[PDB]
Amino acid sequence: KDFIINEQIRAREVRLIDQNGDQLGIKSKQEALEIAARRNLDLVLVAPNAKPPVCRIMDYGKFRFEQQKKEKEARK
RNA sequence: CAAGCUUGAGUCUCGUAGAGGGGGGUAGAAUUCCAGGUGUAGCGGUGAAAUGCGUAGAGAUCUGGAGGAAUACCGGUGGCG
Repeated sequence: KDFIINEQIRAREVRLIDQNGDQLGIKSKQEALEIAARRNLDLVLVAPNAKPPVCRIMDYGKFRFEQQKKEKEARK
């Protein structure tokens, strides 16, 4: 569920996937953070144990809200 | 029982203070909501949290509008009944 995002990420390099599924390739964490920032989105570590770790560009708050919404609705 | 008397009690005149009552108008602050601009990943809450809300862009900021409810300061062993 919970993913670490943005500056919480410690990986030197990550494989980057953008908000639409475009495979941006291997990028330094710094460049990945720049791309996320220019798009006003978050850099989310979706696959911490992949080699190299996989990050997805997305709105973390919107993603998390929808996930919690889904869980709650299906149980009431 | 009858006549009175004016101090009790009323009536008259002119003023005073008051959130006293009833009706009708109207005002500026705020909350919530609606519509937009800027902005971007959090907001919110607690002892700590989680539920909740936010990338269908929240919260924060600026703008316009709707609506209801109550009237900060004045304000006080102040006032009225």
